[PDB]
Amino acid sequence: LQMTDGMHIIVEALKQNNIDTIYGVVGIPVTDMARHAQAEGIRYIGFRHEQSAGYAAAASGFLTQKPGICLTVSAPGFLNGLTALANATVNGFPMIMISGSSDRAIVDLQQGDYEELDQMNAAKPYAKAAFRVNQPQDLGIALARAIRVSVSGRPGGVYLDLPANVLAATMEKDEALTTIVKVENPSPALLPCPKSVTSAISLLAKAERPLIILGKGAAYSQADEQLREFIESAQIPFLPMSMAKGILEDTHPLSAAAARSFALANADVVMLVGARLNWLLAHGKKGWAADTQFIQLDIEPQEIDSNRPIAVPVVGDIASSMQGMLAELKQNTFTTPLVWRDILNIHKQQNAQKMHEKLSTDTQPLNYFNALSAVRDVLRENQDIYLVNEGANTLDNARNIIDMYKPRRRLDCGTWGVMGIGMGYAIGASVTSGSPVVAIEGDSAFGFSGMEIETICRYNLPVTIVIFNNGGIYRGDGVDLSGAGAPSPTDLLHHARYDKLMDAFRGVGYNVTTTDELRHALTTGIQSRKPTIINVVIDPAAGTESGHIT
Amino acid sequence: LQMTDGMHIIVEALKQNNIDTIYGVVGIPVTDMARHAQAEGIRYIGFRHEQSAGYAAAASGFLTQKPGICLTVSAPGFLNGLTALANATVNGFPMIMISGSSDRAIVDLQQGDYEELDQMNAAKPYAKAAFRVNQPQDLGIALARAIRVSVSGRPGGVYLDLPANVLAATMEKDEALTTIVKVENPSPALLPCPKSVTSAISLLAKAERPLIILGKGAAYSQADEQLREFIESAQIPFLPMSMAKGILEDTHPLSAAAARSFALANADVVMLVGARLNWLLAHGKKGWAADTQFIQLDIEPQEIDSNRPIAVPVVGDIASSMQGMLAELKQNTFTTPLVWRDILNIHKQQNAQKMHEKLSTDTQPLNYFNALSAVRDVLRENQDIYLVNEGANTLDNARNIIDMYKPRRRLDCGTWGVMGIGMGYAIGASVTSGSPVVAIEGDSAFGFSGMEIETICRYNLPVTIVIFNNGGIYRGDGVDLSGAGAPSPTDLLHHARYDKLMDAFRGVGYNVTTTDELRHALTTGIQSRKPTIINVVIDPAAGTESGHIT
Amino acid sequence: LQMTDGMHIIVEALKQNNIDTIYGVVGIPVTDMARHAQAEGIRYIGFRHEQSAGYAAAASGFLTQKPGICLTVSAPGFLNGLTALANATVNGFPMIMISGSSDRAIVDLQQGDYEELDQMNAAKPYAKAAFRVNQPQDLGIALARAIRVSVSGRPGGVYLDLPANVLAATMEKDEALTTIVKVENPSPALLPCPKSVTSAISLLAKAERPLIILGKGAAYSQADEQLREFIESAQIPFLPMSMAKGILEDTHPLSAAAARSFALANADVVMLVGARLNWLLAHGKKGWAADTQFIQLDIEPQEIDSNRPIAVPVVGDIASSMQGMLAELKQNTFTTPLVWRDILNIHKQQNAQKMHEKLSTDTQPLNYFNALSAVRDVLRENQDIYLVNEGANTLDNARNIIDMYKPRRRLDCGTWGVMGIGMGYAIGASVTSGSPVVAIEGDSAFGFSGMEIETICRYNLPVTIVIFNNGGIYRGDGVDLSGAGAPSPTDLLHHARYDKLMDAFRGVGYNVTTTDELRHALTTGIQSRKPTIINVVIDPAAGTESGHIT
Ligand SMILES: Nc1ncnc2c1ncn2[C@@H]1O[C@H](COP(=O)(O)OP(=O)(O)O)[C@@H](O)[C@H]1O
Ligand SMILES: Nc1ncnc2c1ncn2[C@@H]1O[C@H](COP(=O)(O)OP(=O)(O)O)[C@@H](O)[C@H]1O
Ligand SMILES: Nc1ncnc2c1ncn2[C@@H]1O[C@H](COP(=O)(O)OP(=O)(O)O)[C@@H](O)[C@H]1O
Ligand SMILES: Cc1ncc(C[n+]2csc(CCOP(=O)(O)OP(=O)(O)O)c2C)c(N)n1
Ligand SMILES: Cc1ncc(C[n+]2csc(CCOP(=O)(O)OP(=O)(O)O)c2C)c(N)n1
Ligand SMILES: Cc1ncc(C[n+]2csc(CCOP(=O)(O)OP(=O)(O)O)c2C)c(N)n1
Ligand SMILES: [Mg+2]
Ligand SMILES: [Mg+2]
Ligand SMILES: [Mg+2]
Repeated sequence: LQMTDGMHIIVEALKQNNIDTIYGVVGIPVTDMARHAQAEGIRYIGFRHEQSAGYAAAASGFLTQKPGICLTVSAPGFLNGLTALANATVNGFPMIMISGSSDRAIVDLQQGDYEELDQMNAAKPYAKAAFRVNQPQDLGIALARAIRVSVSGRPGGVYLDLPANVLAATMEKDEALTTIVKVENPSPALLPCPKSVTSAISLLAKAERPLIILGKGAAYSQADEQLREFIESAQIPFLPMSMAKGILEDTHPLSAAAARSFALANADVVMLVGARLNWLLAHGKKGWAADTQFIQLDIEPQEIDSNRPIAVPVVGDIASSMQGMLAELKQNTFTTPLVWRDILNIHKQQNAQKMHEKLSTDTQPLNYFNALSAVRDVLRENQDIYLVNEGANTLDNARNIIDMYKPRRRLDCGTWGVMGIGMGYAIGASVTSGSPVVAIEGDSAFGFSGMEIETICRYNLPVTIVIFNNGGIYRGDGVDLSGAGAPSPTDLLHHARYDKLMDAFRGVGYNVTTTDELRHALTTGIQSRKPTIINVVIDPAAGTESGHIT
Repeated sequence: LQMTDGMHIIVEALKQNNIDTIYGVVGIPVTDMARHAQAEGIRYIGFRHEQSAGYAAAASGFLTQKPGICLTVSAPGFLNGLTALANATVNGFPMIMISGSSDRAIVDLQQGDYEELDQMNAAKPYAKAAFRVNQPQDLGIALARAIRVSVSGRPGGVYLDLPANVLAATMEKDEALTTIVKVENPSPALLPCPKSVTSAISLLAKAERPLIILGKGAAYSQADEQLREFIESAQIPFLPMSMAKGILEDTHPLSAAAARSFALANADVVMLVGARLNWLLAHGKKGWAADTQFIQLDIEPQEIDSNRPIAVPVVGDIASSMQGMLAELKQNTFTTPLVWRDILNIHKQQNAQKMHEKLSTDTQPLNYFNALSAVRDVLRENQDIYLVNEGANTLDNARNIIDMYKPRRRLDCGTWGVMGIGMGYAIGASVTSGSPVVAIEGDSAFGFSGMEIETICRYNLPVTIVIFNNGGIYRGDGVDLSGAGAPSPTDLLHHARYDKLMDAFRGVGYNVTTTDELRHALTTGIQSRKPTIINVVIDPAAGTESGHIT
Repeated sequence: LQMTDGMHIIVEALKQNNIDTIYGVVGIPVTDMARHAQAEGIRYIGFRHEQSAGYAAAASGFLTQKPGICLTVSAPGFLNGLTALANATVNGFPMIMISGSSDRAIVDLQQGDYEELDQMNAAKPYAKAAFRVNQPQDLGIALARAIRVSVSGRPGGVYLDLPANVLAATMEKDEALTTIVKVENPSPALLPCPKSVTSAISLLAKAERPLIILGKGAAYSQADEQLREFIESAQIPFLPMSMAKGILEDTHPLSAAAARSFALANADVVMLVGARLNWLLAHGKKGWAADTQFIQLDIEPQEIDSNRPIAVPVVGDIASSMQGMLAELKQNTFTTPLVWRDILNIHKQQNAQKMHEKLSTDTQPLNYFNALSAVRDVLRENQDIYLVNEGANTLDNARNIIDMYKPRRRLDCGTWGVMGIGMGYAIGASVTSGSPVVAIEGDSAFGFSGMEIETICRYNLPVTIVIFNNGGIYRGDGVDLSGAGAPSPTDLLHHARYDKLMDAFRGVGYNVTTTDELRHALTTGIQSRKPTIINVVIDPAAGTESGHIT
């Protein structure tokens, strides 16, 4: 009569649900679980800090619509992972953080257990759901719930708490197998009200100056061909949000990106496709026409009327909504006013010329424009890469200058503006895709996850880390206002050589000061498939400090 | 008519309350505050991640009884800092995390503000109190509350939330000055019931086998001379918990450390001095006599009877309680039974011999014992250092082998067993004391805060980081059980050279493989006062993996 | 071999800790527990709603310094009791609410258990501590914790969660008895810093116009004789807060009550004794001298400097602090300036004149002043009674007009101004004391707990309920501003006859429209010891509506 235990049950449940990879940091009580998951054919990726493990899991979820799995220990590891779970929920990336926890009886009495925390309740504010499994026979259904919650509705983070006792708990093997649940279609199609689709098309056809905004929800939906067909059929100018860049190529003739300010100031009907009217769009206030009318395709009815009143909500999943939108358009065709497309193109050209001037003017030291022009030179020739990006000036300029050619290839600071997502997102992207990654990193930003370069080396991952070294936060020319000569609050070490970090882990380093050197280093980085750091010397005075001037 | 603003008011309040140092990471909306604090003479220490900034603040609080100040931005930075605030509260270290927050109106409506989070409510589970200041005239009293809460009762973390609007808000300068509060004596003496003191002494005098346990609460109290006088007067064997090592020197004749298991198994009366009967003491169950009677000196009445029933609670602050305990002993002297001290010494000697054998037997590669014997050789000659320590085997063995000679010189993983406190604790210790720090780090442990080596270099801090490189978590000889040849979940990169990391920041690196090399490198590290990493090659099979074997 | 179960263990634990009474409402899973507690000689008082059970428990706690026990079922009953637990914690009244809960496994997975709620975490925001007991061997220590937490520091509510499984769980009886914990002295003396006592006396001695404010913390402490001795020795004018009335008699020559506004506006040094500078004292702002200097005796260091900076904090328990204050006064005697006392008396005289004027003037219908004068006449001659009071006009006028002669006899809406405490407070006071109770109730206030008149009848409790029936909330002469003739939002039924409710339960009812009728009815009610309602017809226009006038 064969027995098994909780730890074996949960691994089998993960296996049956097509989990291929776990991202984590081990320790009591989950080391055996990780070892056994790896024994059973799941790829285990161990990190230097759980935050990056959680970011990697979230990245994998965004890219695939299958929740990323993050594994942590109890309280101290759990809390580190929770910061990443929170970010997944805020951005809408599906993942499950699985954490060991301690003795329920001791923790419930606050007696000072090993790594004591009510982790389930701790996670609740930051997750779509937090579940805790006390009986090994409930592990299968618990994971089924976790999967469904993570990927349904607006996707997000779920916390799954496994007390040490449940991992050790035994039951008969044959019986245990009957309790494992393989979830089919955890996020089924949800189709919008046909009347709302009809109203959406009717309003677009009446519009003098329509604009589509594609958010990362649009990207996530993978409805790439349908979105392109709709945009091209009615010739509707579109604006891609950061992680929606590439659904249509950034150089597409209908992209209004190069005239973003004008487009938002003047559009009379704006169709939001999986994009929130949050701070990233100034809440539809500053910079917008006074009486913009909105159509909004979103799966989350709670998002409607959060900021500006929405004239035409289209509630349902974007793929399904676009099916209806396309069928309605076919029956009631329209063409966006030529004069609107023309005026957009006039503004786009003026701005493109101003940009070109900056990109093409060499300086010493390098600035953000000529440095990113060099990067763009290389990426234009290496279009099958993933791009991770974080920083302040490093982020905003790379977003503007680096064109995406394919969808779901750009991963950045996102909705909460998190510095520290770089290495995790690179590891998750690389593991998930098998493709090279280029991480364009601010020097401050890099410092939040920089130890994970050892993880990149340990797994021989094709990540090239390009650090825009301006010697600090926003700028590197700060002064201690007391006169004491200390580093200012935004200064980092003068002329640090981040490339040299790779020596410790047998990776590759390049120091670059010119566009020619940068082009050569980055080309070699990508083609070599070797873990590489490129230290780029950037004018300490080139950047701008974000925020209000008093 | 001169005006000022919230940001100026809070800095002046910090100044008036003798805050000398702020540990933080800047960005919107706190960059100006940090710049101005530095202008006004406060030392600003900027980190690569807020977690280490928070750990540094907590360390400074433990060492001084003045709350450490940690400064962060809104949501993403706040959450990183919160993990450290939680650790301060769990350990009982006084600190205040001051964080910027966003627009109260937008956040209260969940409209998707920049870095949106109800941070005040987020912090509540992890802090003694979380306050939020909406009016600049309330900044003075808010800081007064924060100071009092952080250092009174059981000390801990307090969260102080400063919305961007309060920092910008103006008022008349003369009026503003009248609203600033300088707190005198925020943690006043609290004396125990005299009858409890009488009962405590009476029970000790009746005891056949009394034992004092000194916890880090005892250390924190700074009642070093009183504790020594009491212990020496009645000749009571004592056991120092980890961060209480050194209150009396570890080689003191009455230290029962070398017979810890015997002492706990046999003592009939145990006097807990600022030490919880939590997991670190097996909750007074496994390894303890069946009917141990307890005396407990603690400031927190809620701690009494958490685990074992306490026969004699002595509730009050330890310095005050020891005043009464000493006065009562003087009036009613006793001597601990000689036969108890003798049997303790018999066990201590046997264990010391077993230890000596391990310490003195050279091996190749080095193991934990001979490597820490080399460290002990050096530290015996450099007794005016601070010791930071984290890891699993690296922690337990260094705790056992490295003697402390002075109080409040040892900082480690603490109550929650956190990996990642090393660099923050080193920075906080170094800045607070002006003394050299030796950080004895596991290689996994180091990876949780390793980027802060740049911070150490930026401020030219005398920190020597000694990394016990066994190539992974607990051990470095793991195998992928699938047969695929991947790194196992506990393996780190084979033969990483952490010393080489310092090259990037113009620090010093040593690689060591023998005790002679280790002695030389560590001696040079300390004496040079230069930021140094020592990479110690440790037998990958020397350590033990913690946890239960199934 | 004799077995027992968790239900028997917790009952024995309550019995050993001198719990004499449980206030509750039963149902699954606690009915058997109540039956058995009652079998074992604990008095069981069953209510019509858990909120009143919780208020009764809190009142018992305030009167005795022994935590009142409230027993409820799972989710629905728990949540009702929680509202009362919250109120106890806000007011600082010691109590333990013990609730059954459902199946931890099902609730942790949110699968829709019977009465599903994580009650332990639900309670945390409203309680000093929330504990949940999973193993029957831990019941004794859990109760010990709950007791100690509830009465130590600032007393408050504690939540104790008993899953149905722990109640049914068995263990050996002999072993179970060894796990029961009898708590001795759960709130021991905590003595103030001697320097703070010296400073307090020195400041009072220098004061031209000193004033003591006695709060309900002072009443709770039971230091009646010490407080009186101090006040009378130095001849310090005092102001009692509502539930501190009667520590010294309200007609005491040194009471500044009749000149409260004058006293607060003109005192130069104010000594708060167990009283917060919260809204009840206008936060030390409106109506206070501009630069009042405060002395504050409080057990809670976190309370110091919450509102106005406190010149002399005296942190410790009031009984201990007053021992010190008296000793220090005896060595350094003083009396307050006679001029200050004489001038206070001038102002009291003026206000008492105007008060007794209104009190003595008949009207038809009755108003608050002449009605409460009649009440005052009777209560003067029955100084053994407890006074419960709630309403708006009914509360404020009764507080001013009805003098208390003995301490801890007045129970009211308290710090959160709760309507709905009346019946519960009356039942708790009557059961605790064995004395008659008079509840002076607004008609709206009464409606919040009125069904508990059946409970009063069921237990034949000597409660006389005097309802000030003005036909509404504040006033009874509101008008529907639409012109439709509906009751206004503040109107209750015209000429309701609440005395008739007693007929349902075989109680006594009186309807009164004159002061002579009221005198007779109230005298008869108290003397008869029978449950009685007196419906007092009050002029609908007599009251004032509280709040800001636009
Ligand atoms: N498959 C889907 N169908 C419809 N809406 C989706 C889908 N996936 C995500 N969403 C919605 O997409 C939106 C993403 O918005 P946001 O994260 O603000 O994007 P951006 O930052 O690119 O503007 C969310 O409101 C979310 O509910
Ligand atoms: N000055 C003080 N006086 C009395 N008790 C204190 C003081 N400072 C801290 N404490 C108490 O000291 C205890 C520290 O215990 P703990 O952190 O468990 O130490 P350890 O890990 O060394 O056993 C806490 O229970 C805390 O309330
Ligand atoms: N035994 C005691 N010794 C000292 N302070 C106490 C004691 N019991 C309660 N307190 C304190 O008494 C205060 C009561 O204040 P509060 O409820 O505002 O009274 P009031 O409403 O009468 O002004 C609280 O601050 C509490 O901490
Ligand atoms: C976790 C976290 N901490 C702090 C911030 C505040 N912050 C915004 S940008 C930034 C870094 C900007 O400097 P860098 O990455 O070097 O980019 P640069 O502008 O210099 O190119 C920081 C720390 C944040 N967004 N997230
Ligand atoms: C934040 C956090 N994550 C994970 C753990 C689990 N954990 C316990 S010890 C340990 C590291 C042990 O390895 P190392 O520091 O290299 O010490 P060694 O035993 O190898 O000397 C970890 C990751 C923890 N305590 N804290
Ligand atoms: C639980 C609760 N709900 C509502 C209120 C608001 N409130 C203040 S006074 C009051 C009743 C006032 O009317 P009444 O009790 O009849 O006294 P009157 O002034 O008419 O004498 C109410 C409902 C409250 N304090 N508590
Ligand atoms: Mg930078
Ligand atoms: Mg190691
Ligand atoms: Mg009324």
